[PDB]
Order: sequence, then structure tokens, then C-alpha cells
Amino acid sequence: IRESGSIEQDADIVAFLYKNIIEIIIAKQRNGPVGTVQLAFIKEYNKFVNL
Amino acid sequence: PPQSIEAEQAVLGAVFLDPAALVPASEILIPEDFYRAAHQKIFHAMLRVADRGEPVDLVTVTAELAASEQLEEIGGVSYLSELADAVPTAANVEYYARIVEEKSVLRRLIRTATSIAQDGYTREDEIDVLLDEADRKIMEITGIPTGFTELDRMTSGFQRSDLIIVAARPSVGKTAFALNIAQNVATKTNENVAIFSLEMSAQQLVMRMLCAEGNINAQNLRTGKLTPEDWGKLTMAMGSLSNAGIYIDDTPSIRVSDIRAKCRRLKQESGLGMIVIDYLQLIQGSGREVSEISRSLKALARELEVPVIALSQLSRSVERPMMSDIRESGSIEQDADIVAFLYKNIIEIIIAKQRNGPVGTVQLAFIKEYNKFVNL
Amino acid sequence: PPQSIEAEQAVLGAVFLDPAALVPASEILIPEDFYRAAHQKIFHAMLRVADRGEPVDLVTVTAELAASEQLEEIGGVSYLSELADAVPTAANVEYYARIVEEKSVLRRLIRTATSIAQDGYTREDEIDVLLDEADRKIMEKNIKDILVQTYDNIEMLHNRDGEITGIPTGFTELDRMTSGFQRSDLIIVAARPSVGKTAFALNIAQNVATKTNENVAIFSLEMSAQQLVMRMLCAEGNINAQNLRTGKLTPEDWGKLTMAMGSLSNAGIYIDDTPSIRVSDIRAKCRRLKQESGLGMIVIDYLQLIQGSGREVSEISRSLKALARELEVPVIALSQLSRSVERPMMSDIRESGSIEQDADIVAFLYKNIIEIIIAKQRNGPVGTVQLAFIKEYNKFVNL
Amino acid sequence: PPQSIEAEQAVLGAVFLDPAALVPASEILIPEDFYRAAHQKIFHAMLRVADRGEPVDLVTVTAELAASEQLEEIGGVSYLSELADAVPTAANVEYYARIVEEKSVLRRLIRTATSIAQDGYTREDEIDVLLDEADRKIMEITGIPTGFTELDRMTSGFQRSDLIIVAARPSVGKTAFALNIAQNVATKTNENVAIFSLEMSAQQLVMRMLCAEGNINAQNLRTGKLTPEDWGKLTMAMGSLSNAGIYIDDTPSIRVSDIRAKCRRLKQESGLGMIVIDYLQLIQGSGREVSEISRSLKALARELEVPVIALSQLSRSVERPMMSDIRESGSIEQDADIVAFLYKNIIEIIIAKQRNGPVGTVQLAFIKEYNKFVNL
Amino acid sequence: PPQSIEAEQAVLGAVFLDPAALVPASEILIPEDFYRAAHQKIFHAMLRVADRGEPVDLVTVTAELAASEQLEEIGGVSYLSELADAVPTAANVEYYARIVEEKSVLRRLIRTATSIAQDGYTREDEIDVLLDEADRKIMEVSQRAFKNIKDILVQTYDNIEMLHNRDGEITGIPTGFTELDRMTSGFQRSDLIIVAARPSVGKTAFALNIAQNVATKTNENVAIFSLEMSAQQLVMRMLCAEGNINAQNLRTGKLTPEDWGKLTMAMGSLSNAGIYIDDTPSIRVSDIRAKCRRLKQESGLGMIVIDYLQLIQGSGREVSEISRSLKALARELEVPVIALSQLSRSVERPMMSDIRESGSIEQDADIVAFLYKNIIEIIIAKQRNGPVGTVQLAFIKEYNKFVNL
Repeated sequence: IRESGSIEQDADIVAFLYKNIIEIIIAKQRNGPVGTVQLAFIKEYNKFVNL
Repeated sequence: PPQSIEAEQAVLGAVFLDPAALVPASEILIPEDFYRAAHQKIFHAMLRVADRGEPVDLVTVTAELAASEQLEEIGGVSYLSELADAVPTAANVEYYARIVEEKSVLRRLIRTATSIAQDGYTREDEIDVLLDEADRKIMEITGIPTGFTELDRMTSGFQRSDLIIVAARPSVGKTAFALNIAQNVATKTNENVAIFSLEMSAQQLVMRMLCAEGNINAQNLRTGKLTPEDWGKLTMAMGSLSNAGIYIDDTPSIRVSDIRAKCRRLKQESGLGMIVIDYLQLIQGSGREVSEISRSLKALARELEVPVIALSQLSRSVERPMMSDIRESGSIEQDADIVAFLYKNIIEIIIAKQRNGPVGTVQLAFIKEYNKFVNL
Repeated sequence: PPQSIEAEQAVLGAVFLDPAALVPASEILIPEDFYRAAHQKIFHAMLRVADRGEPVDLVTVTAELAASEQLEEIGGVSYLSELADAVPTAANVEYYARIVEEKSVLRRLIRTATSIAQDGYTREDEIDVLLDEADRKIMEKNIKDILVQTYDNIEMLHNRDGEITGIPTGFTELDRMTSGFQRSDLIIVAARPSVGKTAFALNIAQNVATKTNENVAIFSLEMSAQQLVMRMLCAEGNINAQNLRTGKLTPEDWGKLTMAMGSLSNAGIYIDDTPSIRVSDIRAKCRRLKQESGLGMIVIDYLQLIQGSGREVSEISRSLKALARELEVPVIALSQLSRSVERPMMSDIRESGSIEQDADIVAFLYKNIIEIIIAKQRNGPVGTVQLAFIKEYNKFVNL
Repeated sequence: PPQSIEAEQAVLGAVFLDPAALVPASEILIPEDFYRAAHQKIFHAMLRVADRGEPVDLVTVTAELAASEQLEEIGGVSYLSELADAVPTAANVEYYARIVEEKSVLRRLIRTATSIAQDGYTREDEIDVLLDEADRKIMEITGIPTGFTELDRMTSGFQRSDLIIVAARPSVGKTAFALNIAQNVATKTNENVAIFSLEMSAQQLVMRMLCAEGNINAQNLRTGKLTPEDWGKLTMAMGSLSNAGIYIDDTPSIRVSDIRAKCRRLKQESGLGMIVIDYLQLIQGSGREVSEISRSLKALARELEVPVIALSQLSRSVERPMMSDIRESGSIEQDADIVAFLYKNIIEIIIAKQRNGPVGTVQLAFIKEYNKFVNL
Repeated sequence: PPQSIEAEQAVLGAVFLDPAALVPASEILIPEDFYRAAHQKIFHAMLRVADRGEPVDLVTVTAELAASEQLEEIGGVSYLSELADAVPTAANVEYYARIVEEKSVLRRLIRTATSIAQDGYTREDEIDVLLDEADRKIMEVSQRAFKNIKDILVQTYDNIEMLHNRDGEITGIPTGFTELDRMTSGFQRSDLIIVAARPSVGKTAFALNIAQNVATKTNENVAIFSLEMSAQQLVMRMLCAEGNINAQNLRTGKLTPEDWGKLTMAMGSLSNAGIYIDDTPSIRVSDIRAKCRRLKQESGLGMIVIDYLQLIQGSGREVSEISRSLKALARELEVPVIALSQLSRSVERPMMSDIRESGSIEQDADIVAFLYKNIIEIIIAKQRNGPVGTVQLAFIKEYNKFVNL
């Protein structure tokens, strides 16, 4: 998203989305951790549910 | 208007006569030194000819004046012969050369001064800028131990009045290197370190030296995360760091005068020992060029009697660095009386220049997790 | 009309003052090249006398001018004296020659141009003939003779023998071909990065200053003075380079250094490590140095680094040859090759020309053995001299 | 001032007349070619109406003139009607078109010439630049046997008027391959060969074919060195090479017109049979692009009825070549009616394209010591 | 004040002359389009006559003008006379129409635009209405030739006969290919014939076969321009195709002693032909024209064949001007001009759009032909006088020939 910036600075938190499971990559957070939160996606209901 | 027609004529007429007298002139004068429009032309063509060539004499010079059709624009040839038949002895010359240069110098002083006054009425507006393009324009182990045993050997270590330049390509770790030095000086020795961080914020900077100090995993803090005893480790860091005499200025883009004024006040109020500037190419000029900044950073070192460490960034020529990689971005080379380059999690410190002391490669190890340089 | 009355008078009067100054003038002129008809006469009458005979002074010329009764048709003898009693310097002459020769040529461009113009009004008519004869006036290899000259080179490599008429290089085999590096020559050594052109230049500089009594001026634009000394200390006394870098040092490798320094201190090596110099600065410094202590070699660490008179590369090249001629000293300029090679040849510095012409000798560098390709030499053979390179001491040695 | 008013009026009126007479008139003339301000505008408007649409006649033209509001700027339409009624028949025109053209070109001679004279007093200054930009400005087995039996099988061999293209990556040995062919032809057959070496000098080239001819070790000559009987081997090579019809031109960077004019003279003076060009990318254009060169070399071939072998260099896509490796450096692909690539000291000759013959691989052995290609 | 009286005069006059010109006129104009009152009246009256009745010429129009007592109000009848004069060509009526029509939209633009300017001083008052009627008023110009079965099936029938009607007199130059000659009749004087095919289909061979068939069989001279292939390279192909010699047999030569005797007959027969070749790499059209021009008037010319158009360079240092020039060439020399063309990689059966992306040859050509079991198909997709369909021929690779079926 830097080749299509400059959203990188203005956002104090940037998250990416990547087994019908999906990964939520929190690449930037100004007050707090940086890691991968994992959720399960159900195509039939168009829902994300806990794990 | 400061000028010496009499002594100008001499230099022109002495070159017609000797004419190996053009050498000691060309080293002391350049055509724009001469005040009379006409004289510039001559000394210019007289010099232009010397660039073949071929050599220099009454005739050859007239040819080169007719070449650029500026013969009849001086006097006639009648003037060229006047110049010759005017000066009897052409051994003085240089001189003569130094009398025309002085008159050339003042006229620029008289000018750059009148240019500053003229500005004080067209701006009003800037000040903190006008007061810089005023400095800049009118500008025309025996030392401090580093904490790196092997570097101290060679340097002895960083000494007062020296402008030290540490250049490195991005990602090599010049910032961390500077910080480790600044940190080692403040914690171990009783001396105060002023750090200007132009790219990185104050807190962002401390966060690195806190990791470095107490051995806390850098990414552990970034992503916090933190081991309950790693946390204890931090409290020890802070404590040890609190006693140190570190003064940071994280102003995005400062001018050199602002850096001078702030270091000036600090020495005479608490005491100063080192000045660390996070990369030079970020210091903005006195306008709204990099040579004038370099020049002024050396002057800063002389005035406060303090080793100034200015980081620099290398051109994409390397892709082992050497002097020409910062030359294409000069003229830092001269002003610096010590130039160091950064190049197995081991790093090399190549001291390419040192005015008093050897030239070689000191080797240190770099730990990514703590952002530290350690001995070997 | 282009002309240089003053510079004509110089050629003429400069014969009357030597007159071994007619030989050079006559190579670079013919009586027509002289504007003022009166001059045309003299320089011809002067040449007519050289065709005996007999020799060539005032007397003999005034005879020849009267021999075609155009004596009083010049000025008088009164004027012939003026030619000489005017111009005081005739080590030039040649000159002087090229001044009057340039101004003739122009005077012809104008003429033949104005004639092409004039013709555009009379004819109307031809066209396809006019635009052919337009060329003509605005313009003013076989295998027999190549072989004939190749044998003169194929030997020229065997012939050699053997007198070293220039400045000895210290490399026996390179001296064979060059004889060796000679006064007034612009010597260009081009090589890709890492091949070791800087080490080559240094070995030469070092060999000259230590073995012979001559002084070497080195301009290192890339490398610092001390950083350069470090490499020739290693090369002198045989000290491992990395040993000094990381230091390290065997106690007797240290004693090796003291002998190196001693022998190197007597040498006349003058270094200028000014990062980016203009040619004029180089010139002025060499100029002072020769007339103060005595100069023999100029060595410049890479050409591409010399900045011009602005704030192009051909002008620098041209000015270096000049520098060579003025100080009567071989100038060794290092050059860097384009990424075309990736065995070097002329085109690899022609894309970064026009060094090819100005240089009278062009050398490329290409088993810790290295090849020295002499692709051009104005008076001598063309081929490959082979040397051995020792990384540890940063040296080139014979074979 | 060269001018044919009458001729102009014809061309113009003749368009109003036919007006399929504008086609040859535009093939010959463009607006500026007309001396009269007025006509220039008409013959432009006329042409501008040609580019739709719509087509061209007395109405539609006045419509276009009114458009760029330059109707009354000519004469009236009064003058346009004068143009149609002044000339009776439009069968001529072209012409008329060519009379106007002569007059046009003549003024462009007086112009580009007068310019030069004018320059002869401003510059003085230059010469070698004036003498350059003076020309510049004013200039405006059925075939030949290759000796390689297996190549000849496929090609039959190199035939008259054919542009042959030999492409290879650096170091593969294209130069040596061209040289061997050139040599084989000169020595074995009675035909003359013209070689243009743009990278390598004439002597440097002969050195390689001397080595190739009499079997002399190449590094032995370069370093010289030479066996007293290797030496006698040279004298046999020379003798047998002397009788050959080899003509070499080692000019650094030639334009194709020079290549053409030189070969043209050679055919009509002694007889030509082959033209070999040491690498195409080195030929400079008519400026101060590569497709126009390639097109011109086909032209050259066809004019002289002589096979033209042009070496080419391959892009870094290979790192077995194919058509797309010179297509990115096109458009040589079409103009060539035979394209050959070069790819165990054994080499492969890949004949990718041949207009009147097979397509395949011919295999030859290369000897590095002699710089020769031999049969198999 | 934007207008074209010049153009108006034509349209009005052009009707008087044809008067089947008045239909295409009305489909493009309505009285108001005319700037001059006088004209407005005429075109109107002229039209009011069409509504009978009755039809339209000098008398009938002066009749309708005296009828609405506006005859002497135009000028005289003398002006109706005059009008009939200043129309250059009656066949260009619609282009003159569009001139008038363009000056009439302009006027309305200018007007409705000035009507907006005028508004932004009186209303002040509205704004959001102003900016809404601003669009409206301009868009109401943007609004101010659709085609209906009834005719499309009149041709798509009359055509669907011609393929069978043929019979059978070859008026133009005969091709040698009896089935092509049926449709074309065959290649006639002044026609620009364009044969298009993808590489390796065999258009070159097809051109050559015709060239050959024309020169040997008929007494006519052919002028072949081969910009890709060399003259000897080309002859080698038509020697093969004449005396039936295996092409690859000559290439790799090779040759059967009686295949050798087969060559000597081919040469003979082919020597008597009137084949002239120019193998110049890249010619301009002006060069093609001046060479053909000389040859006609010196020996007689009957056919020009150009080996592929996209190789012809222009008058510079575009493909449309070439096309246009080639048709003119044909008209001047009264000779069929066969220009080969290459197809765009859209096919990968060809159609008109495959050369239309590389136009504008489509219009200039009065006949377009595509090439598509060693059998080949000759699709005739355009013919100005004649049917449209597919003729079939068989291709023999060994001799490089096209033969009948």
C-alpha cells in the first residue's frame, strides 16, 4: 500500500487480510502490539466467527 | 569602489612579458576578480589560450580576442601593447596578483553585506532564515573514549575540535552506531552529549537506546509483549540512563545556525562534550549548499571545542565504500578531519581519513535484537 | 573577412629568426593561406630558396624577391626587417602556422558557400546536379598495405631490442613494447572495476620514484593520501595488506615496514588527494612542481572523476594531452570501462569518448595473472604484455 | 529569389478542377514548398479537408478557410475562382507540382548555404565544428560458397541481394564466424569482399585472419613469442592472403549511406561479391532508428546484387536463442531474408529464418588458439 | 456570426440539379439550419413540394414561392437560377449539407451559452436551479442514419442470386482461376483490389499465380512490386509454379535430369511473358506511380501487383494516404491494382474489422478479398459491382501453386 500511499503515515493502525480460515495481520498500531489475529470465515452466511 | 586599475594593468602586462608569469597569476586570480570589464576579457582569453596550448603571447592573445570578436571591444591592439609597454619588471607579478585579489574580495564583502541589508526590508517574513543565509553568505586515550576499545586505539578517541563524518548506505546501521557512541559517552564518562535526530523522534530514539542499554529485545517492545523480568531489565535501563547527560533535539529539519545556537547555550550552561547529528543530507540550508553546511559544522566543532559526529548517507555507487562515494555529494571530504565508513552479524568500520593518526579497518559485531554494537 | 595579419607576420618573421622554422611552417601552410598578397609573395620566395640551397636568411630572400622583381612590391626591405624586428619569439612558429591556416580555411568555407548561394539564382535549370556539386565544394582501404604494416607490428613485438628511450616502468616486458613511457605522451589505462588499475598505476609510480631519480605527481581523486601510501608500503616491503588493515602484524613483518619506509622516503612522490579537481588545478600544480623540483611523471587516478570547467569529458582528455606537451612529461590517466565487455577493446571507451584520439597510447587490463593489452601506440607495436598480480601485497611482478 | 508563381497557381487551380489531382500534388508538395503566403494557406486548407472527408472542391475549401478565419486573408473567394479559371487542364499537375518543388528546394539551398557564410564570422571559435555542421547542413551451390560444407547445404549458399543476419551473445564468436566466411570467400573464390569493422581496427582484424589462415597460435602473436617455423608459417599465410580481394574499412561509427556509397564505388571499379558488417548496433543513424538501418541494408543488398552479412548482438533474454531475442531490438526480423544464431569446443549455427530454403541447425567446431571455425 | 452561405448555396442548387439530392438533404437539414432568411424559405418550399407530388425543379419551386407570396421576397427567380450555378457537384450534396448543419449547431451552442451568461446576472435568486438548467440547456444541443430490415433483405436477396446468375462474359482481365472469374468478371480497369491474409496462408503465391496467369495467357503486361522478396527469389517461385518443378528440389538442388528438361520449357514460356519486376526494399507510392506511368506509355500496362501494403512507406522519413493514392493510381492508369495486405492477429475466418483496425483501406478498395485438405478459401467480402461470397481453390505446397477445382 506504499506504492499507493501515503496512507501508511496517516493511519495509526493498518490491518491486512490474508481451511476456510482467514488471517488478520495488524502490521501497524501506534499504541499496542503488532501480530496476527486469526478468524474463521463462513462463505454461506458471509460471516467471520471467533476461534 | 575597491579596485586597483594600476595594479590590474600590471598583472596583464606581466603575462605579456614573461610569460611564464601567467602561472602564479592563474593560481591567485580568476577573470571575475578583475574589475574593468575589458580586463576580464583579456585574462580570460589569455587563460583560454593556455588550455591547448600553445602558448601565451602578445600575438596569440589577440587571435583569441578576435576569435570571440572582443578585440576592438577592449581597446584596439593599441591597448594590448600599452599593457606590455606599461610594466617594466615582471617578477613582482604575484603581487599585483594579490593586490587585485584583495580588491576583488572586498567588493564581494561590500556586496554580500549590502545584499543582507537589502533583504532586511524585503523579508520580515523569515528571520530565523534570514539570520542563516547571513551566516552562510558571510562564510565567503587523549580525547573522548568511544566505548569501543578497538576504535579508540586508532582514533584516540574522538577529540575536541574534530568534525567526524560517519557515512553508510541505508540499513547498514549508522544511526545505531552513532547512538551507541552517544550512549557510551553519556553513561560511562561524565560528559554531556547533544543529539540532533532529524529523521527519528525523541521517544523513538530513547526506545532504541533503552533496548541497547539493558538488553531488551527491540521487537518485544515494538509488539509488546514483554517478559516480567525483561520488564525488570527495563527499570535498570531507565535508572542508568536517567543519570546520563543526554540532550535530544528531534526537530524535523533544522538549519545549521539553530544547531549552533542550541549547542552554544548548552555548553555555557551545563557543559558540552559531543555533538551527534542524525544525517547531514537532512539539515536544510539558509535558503527556503551541502558544502556550506559541512563548512559550518567544522566551525561549530572549533568554536565549542567538541568532537562533532555528523552521519552521512552514501550514493548508490557502492551497489565496499570509499572516498568517491561521498565526493559526488561533496565537499564534505576536506572539512572532515576524519571520515569513517560502515560496511556473520559483523560490521566493519573503515576509517578512510584521519588527520592525526592511522587509516584502517576496525571490526565490531552488531546484534539486531538489541540494536547494539559490541567489541570483538 | 577572417584573417590574422598579426599572426601571419609572426610566421614570416619567425623564419627570418631561426630559420629551422621554415620546415614546420611549410608543412602547415602554402603561400595562398596568407591573406595579404604581399605576404603570399614572401613565403613563396622563401620556399623557392629552400629548393637549392642556400640557405634561408634575409639576404637570400631579398635576392629571390628581386629575382621576380617583386621586392619593392612587398613593402621594401624596410618591411622585411619589420617582420623579424617585430615578433621576438619563434620557438612557437608552428602555430602561428595553425592560426593562419584556420583563417585561410574559413575564408574558403565562406567563398565556396557564397558561390553555392550565387548559383541558386543563375541555374534553375539543373537542381539534381546543383545539389550534387553542392556537396563537392562543401567537402573542401585495401589489404595489400595492411599486411605490409602488420609484419611491421608482428615483428615489432619481436624486433624490440632494446634501448629504453623514455621513462622505465620497472616492468621489463612492458618496457620492450613502449620503450617505455615517453615525454609528451598521453597514456590512458582503462579497466573494469576490481581488475586492479589503481594498483597498476601505483606500481608504476612507485617503480619510477624509487629506482630512477625522477619525480612522480599522483592525483588520487578516489582514494585518500594515506590510504594510498598504505598500499605502496605493502607493495614496497612485502607486507600483507589485510595484516595492516586488521592489524595484526608479525614483529619482523614490522621490521619489514621500517625498511619499506626508509627506502620510500628518499623517493620523490608528490600526492594530491583532492576529491574532485578541475584540469586547470592539476595543470597549475604540476606547472609549479616541475620548475621548482623537477617533474617526470603525472599519474591520475581515474578520469571520469575529474570535473569540468562548469559547476565535456573530451575537453578534459584534450587538456591532459596539452598538459603532457607543455611539461614534456608522460601523463598516465586511468579510465573506467563500460559494461560492454561483460576482453576489452577500443569501442569500450569510444562510447565514452573521445579519449581514443587524444591518447597516443591506450592500454587495457584483463592463474593470478593479468594481461596488459596495448591497443594503441603512436610510435611502436600493438599487443599484449603479460604480468602476475599478487593480491596479498597488491603488487604486479614480472614473468 | 527562386519561385514559380505561375506553376503554383496551376497546382492549386488544378485541384479545384479534378480534384483527384490533389493526391499526386500532396505526394510531391507540402504547404511550405509554396512561396506565396496565400497559396501556402490554401494548399493547407485543401489538404486539411483531404483528411476527413470530404472531399475537396471550391466550396469545401472556402469553408475551411473561413474556419481558420483566413479567407479574406488570401484574396476573396474572388481569388479562388481566379485560380480555377486561370488554368484549363488538370492532366498535368505533377508537374507543376515538381516545378514548385525545385523552386522550393533551391531556396532551401540558398538558405542553408547563406547560413554557413553568415556563421563564418560569428564562430572562430570552432572550425572542426563548423566543418562538421557544414556537411550536415548541406546534406539536406547456386550462390557464394561459404567454405563450410554443411552451411552451404542449407543456404546454397549466401545468394545475391539477400540481407543475412548473424546474431550472437558477446564472446560466442560472431566476429570470428564473419571473418572466416569473409576469408574463405576471398581466398578460395575469385570474388571481392568488403568488410566494415566498427569495433575492431583494420590491423587488429588482419592479425586474427593471419592466425586463422596459416594456423598460428593467436596468443603467441599477441605476446610474441613465435616459433622460428611458426614464423615461416606466417610468410605462407601472408603470401596466400595477399592475392585475396579483401577490402577493409575500420571507421569507428559509419552511417549506412557511407557504407552504400563506398560499396557502390567498389563494385563499379573492381567488382564486389560480399559485404560484411561487424555489428549493426554500432552503425549510427542519419541523425546526430535501428529499423531504418536494417531497411537500408536490405536496400543496399538489392541495389548491388550482393549478399550482405550483418552481425547483430543478442539481448540478455537467452541468459538457446530464438526470434524474440532480436525482436525486442527489432524490426530486423522482417528485413532479413535469412536470420542465423550462434550457440566440446563445438558451436551451433541455428538458421531460424531463410526465405528460400530449410530451417535448422548446422554444427561447426571452433578452435580458440587459431580463432577458426572448421568442418565436422 | 457562424455561417456558410457558400455551402448553403450548393445544397439549394444541388437540389435543382438532381433532384434525388433533396432526400439526403432533408435527412440532415431543416430550414432553420440555414442562416439566410431567403434560403430558409426556399428549402422549406422545396420540401413542401416533396409532400405531394410532384416533383422538384425550377418551375415547381417558383410556383410554391409565389403561392406563399414570397418569390420577389427571396430575390428574383434570377436567384433560383443563380443558385443552380454555384454547386460544383450534385453528388457531394450531403457533405455540403453537413457544412451547413455544423454552422447551425454552432450558432445554437453560442446562443444557449450566451443565454446562460445572460442568466447569471438576472437570477441570484436561484443558484441550484441555475446550475441545473445550465446542464439542461447545453445537453439540449448534444441531442440535437438508422437502418431497417426492409432494404437489408432486398440486397441480402439480390446478392443471394448473383452467386448463381453469374454467366459469364469475362469483361475485365481474366484471372486464370475460372471460379474467381465468375464472381469478379474478372479484375477490371481502375479497380483497387485488396487481398488480405495472415502470414503463411499464401497471399504472395496467390498474387504471383495471377500475375503469371495474366502475363503468359493474355497479351497484357504485369508490373510486380516485391518489397519483401527479391526479384530472383520471386522468379524462382514462378518457375517452380510454371513448369511444375519441386520447389525444395531447386532450393536444396538436387534436380531430376528430366525435371531439368522441365525447367527449360518453363523459362521459354515465361520469357515471352510481359512481366516487369521491381524489388526495391521500401518504395514510396510516388515512385510506384512514376514507374508504372512510364511503362504504360512505352510498352503498355495492364496489371499492377504490390507485395504487401504495410511495407510501402509514406511521403515522410498514413496507411490511409497510401490506400487513397493506390486507388488514384488505378484510376489514372486505367488498370486493376492488386495490393496484398496482412491481417491483424484478431482472427487467431477473417472479416472486414481485421483490416479496419488497420484502415482505412476498406473504403478506397472497391474489392476486398480474404484468404482462408490442401484447399484454400477465397472470401470476397466486398465488391462494388458484383456478388459477395466464397470461391474455393486448391493449393499445392510442392510447386507453390493455386489450381482450379
